[PDB]
Amino acid sequence: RKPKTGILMLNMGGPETLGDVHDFLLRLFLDRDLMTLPIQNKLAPFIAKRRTPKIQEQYRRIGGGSPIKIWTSKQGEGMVKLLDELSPNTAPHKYYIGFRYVHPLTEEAIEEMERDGLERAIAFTQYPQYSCSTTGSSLNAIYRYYNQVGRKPTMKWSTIDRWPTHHLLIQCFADHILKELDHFPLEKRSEVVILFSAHSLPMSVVNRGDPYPQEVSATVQKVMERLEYCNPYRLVWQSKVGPMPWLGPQTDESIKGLCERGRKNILLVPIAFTSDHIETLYELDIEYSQVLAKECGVENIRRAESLNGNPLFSKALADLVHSHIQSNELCSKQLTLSCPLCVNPVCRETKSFFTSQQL
Amino acid sequence: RKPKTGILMLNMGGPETLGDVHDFLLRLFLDRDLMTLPIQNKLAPFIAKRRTPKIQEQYRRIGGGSPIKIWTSKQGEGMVKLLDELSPNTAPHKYYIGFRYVHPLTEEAIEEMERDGLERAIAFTQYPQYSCSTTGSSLNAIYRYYNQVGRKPTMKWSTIDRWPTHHLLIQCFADHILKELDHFPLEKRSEVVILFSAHSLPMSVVNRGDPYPQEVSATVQKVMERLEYCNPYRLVWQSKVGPMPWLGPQTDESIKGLCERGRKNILLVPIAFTSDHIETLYELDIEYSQVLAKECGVENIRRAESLNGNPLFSKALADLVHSHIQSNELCSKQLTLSCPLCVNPVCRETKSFFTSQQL
Ligand code: HEM
Ligand code: HEM
Ligand SMILES: C[C@H](CCC(=O)O)[C@H]1CC[C@H]2[C@@H]3[C@H](O)C[C@@H]4C[C@H](O)CC[C@]4(C)[C@H]3C[C@H](O)[C@]12C
Ligand SMILES: C[C@H](CCC(=O)O)[C@H]1CC[C@H]2[C@@H]3[C@H](O)C[C@@H]4C[C@H](O)CC[C@]4(C)[C@H]3C[C@H](O)[C@]12C
Ligand SMILES: C[C@H](CCC(=O)O)[C@H]1CC[C@H]2[C@@H]3[C@H](O)C[C@@H]4C[C@H](O)CC[C@]4(C)[C@H]3C[C@H](O)[C@]12C
Ligand SMILES: C[C@H](CCC(=O)O)[C@H]1CC[C@H]2[C@@H]3[C@H](O)C[C@@H]4C[C@H](O)CC[C@]4(C)[C@H]3C[C@H](O)[C@]12C
Ligand code: FES
Ligand code: FES
Repeated sequence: RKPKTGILMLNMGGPETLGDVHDFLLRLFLDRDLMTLPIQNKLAPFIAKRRTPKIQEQYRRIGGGSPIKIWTSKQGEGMVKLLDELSPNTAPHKYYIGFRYVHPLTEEAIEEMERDGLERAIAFTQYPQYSCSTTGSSLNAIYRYYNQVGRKPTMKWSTIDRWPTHHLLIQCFADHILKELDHFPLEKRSEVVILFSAHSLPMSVVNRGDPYPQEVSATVQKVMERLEYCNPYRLVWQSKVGPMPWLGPQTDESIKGLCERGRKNILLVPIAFTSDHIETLYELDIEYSQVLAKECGVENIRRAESLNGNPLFSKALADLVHSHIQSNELCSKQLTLSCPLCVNPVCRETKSFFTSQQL
Repeated sequence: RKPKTGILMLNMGGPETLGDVHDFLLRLFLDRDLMTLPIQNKLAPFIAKRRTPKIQEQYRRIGGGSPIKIWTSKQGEGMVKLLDELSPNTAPHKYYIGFRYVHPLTEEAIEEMERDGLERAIAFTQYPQYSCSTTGSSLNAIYRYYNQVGRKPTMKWSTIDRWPTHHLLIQCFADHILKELDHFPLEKRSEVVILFSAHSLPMSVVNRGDPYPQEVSATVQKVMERLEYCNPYRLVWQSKVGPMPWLGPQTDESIKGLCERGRKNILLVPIAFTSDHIETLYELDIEYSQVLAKECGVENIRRAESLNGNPLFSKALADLVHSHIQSNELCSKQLTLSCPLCVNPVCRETKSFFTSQQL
């Protein structure tokens, strides 16, 4: 059969090889849903060119690019196999990858879904916790697509716009933490600090009402509850860019501080981005990790595995899509409230786009 | 019988009448566990003297003082009566009030407990979510008292140092939200924004690793889960004092922004302090509330009733202490980990005090 139900898997994407870095950065610095700059169209190319070498080097340090496309396909394949059996009524299901900044682009994916003549189309964010900078931008792209092409959808749209506490998602994290705890010496396991490390946001964005920090905090609590509070934890924030204030404590400064304070065993947990991504200073820079161990005698810094290809993760994705279908919901209740200090007029347009959809 | 088990209920306290404001402020500005000032012993009295009139005026706007002692007593009474039934092996139970900044002071309470010759003493924070500034300060006072008087406890100590997701607590919040929602016109009820408002922290304290924002966020998610996400929400942060950066969005600014963006019905929820306390600008200031209703036509701003009161709240407190007793725990796993950037040497001492206790 032709596909009946399209599942658009939304994420920012990542450069597949170091050659893909420039254009990735270009599209990112051009995203007005992410950031607004003066003379943006002139400034984005310059910033992209300027930061390309730094970012290529970071991707090189993690194997030569981002594996997001391959992992997202794997998960999409596994999700679709389960849905076809879970929801025969909406079968056949087809997943589509819609990346914000690399091919296949959100717009290229919408264009294919439309030509496929689907009956139903689900904007399924791959960020469990909603930020306007992440899911918001991806959702805004869907609206901006139809508005640029000056026409209306031929498919029935809905969105799964957040899922920070999904039970199978929580189960996956708790499982990966336990597996990584096993790699610490038995005599030290109970002493390990679990540092949940999510990507930071600028304080300007936190202060305008972005939902992300509170949702990330919920995921953390649910994971520790599942783990029966077996170890001590903190939620800290990684990878802040530039000189402006961002939400802290910063992951790097917290690893250093913890080691200076006698905590020699640290387990980093990627709580807010489900694929392998760029690592932190103490994980990557050997000059820095050398100094740390000399001064404070750090014993073990380890990072839990990314949800990547874990099949209980595909079960999570299918469970979410299946529940969404059964519920007949068009979006979360949370999507219907914009940030108290939102200054982007596209946000409410995108909201109405979803809440107003046929069905 | 003579009392067997003491439950020291810890909170900052509040001035019972307007004449109690100066000494309340004095002890607050003197608290090195709360804030660090140069020449603190000299500066605190001056600050306390200078801010007394403004804080008196704020307490006048809410009826002439804080009801915290009366509410804490009532809950203490209810708690104990349930505990005598719940845990006959530790009966009779006796509650003690230990306020940080007003009588009865933490130290006065410790002294009475020792005189009563209790077998067991439980340091039971009345802040559900842990901050170094609140629970941390109250706990450091317990260690600082024995270190001051140069001797050791004659009672077996433990602590219930946080409880941000206790099921009965969550049930109380959800009940009080529903009750308050009933006061909005039924045609408008589903549109009302639930604005959870917790007291803010300075960014310097957030950035050093304070556990509070993540724990408050957890309370919020558990409440919204129980409410089945019936209304849209944001967690915002109130009462920020002075010029320095504090964690936002700020409650006042978010109320203004929401109304300017078409949200005319708002329900404020005191999610992190369980007694009546000083209210916000749009609740207290007639000039401001008028400007707002005129410029963007705000229709209803209501505040959910404070918990300290409700018998399911007493039932929550007793359930906590009973579970604590059954568990044999000396403190949470979380207390065993200090802030990654803690610069207060007393924090580790206090931690050791509890984890090292006999039994
Ligand atoms: C307003 C908020 C944000 C801004 C301004 C921002 C900024 C940036 C910038 C400039 C880059 C390119 C690398 C560089 O030039 O240094 C980047 C990459 C990235 N960002 Fe963000 N970001 C934001 C929010 C987020 C959130 C909320 C997440 C995760 C859920 C996230 C995840 C990523 C990832 C995965 C990369 C790719 C490189 C890596 O693996 O770290 N970002 N971001
Ligand atoms: C380092 C963090 C904190 C600082 C520096 C701070 C500062 C202050 C100061 C100076 C006052 C006296 C009133 C004034 O002079 O304006 C005050 C009162 C108060 N604070 Fe905090 N505070 C902090 C954290 C917290 C937290 C986490 C909570 C709640 C859990 C809280 C709840 C209160 C309450 C209830 C009052 C009494 C007056 C009122 O009802 O607002 N504070 N605080
Ligand atoms: C002033 C502005 C702040 C953004 C805003 O208006 O809100 C900032 C944001 C990004 C900045 C630019 C980027 O950091 C890239 C350049 C970096 C150089 O150090 C200065 C010029 C440079 C071209 C910057 C000029 C200026 O400080 C910019 C344009
Ligand atoms: C980190 C990068 C620096 C570019 C460079 O100097 O090479 C700059 C370029 C554009 C900047 C952003 C834009 O100035 C818009 C935002 C302005 C806010 O004051 C801080 C976050 C904010 C989202 C900025 C964060 C950061 O400083 C960015 C992302
Ligand atoms: C010197 C020190 C700066 C270093 C620090 O951040 O601790 C700061 C922290 C608290 C400050 C004081 C407090 O802010 C209270 C006072 C407020 C007055 O309006 C200015 C001076 C005032 C008397 C301040 C002087 C000085 O800047 C102090 C003493
Ligand atoms: C409350 C009062 C603000 C007076 C005012 O309304 O301007 C002042 C006096 C002591 C101050 C505190 C002290 O300066 C110590 C802390 C220093 C940090 O850099 C900011 C928060 C910090 C905790 C301060 C916040 C705020 O400026 C305080 C709390
Ligand atoms: S920026 Fe959050 S809704 Fe627009
Ligand atoms: S300041 Fe948090 S542990 Fe000392």
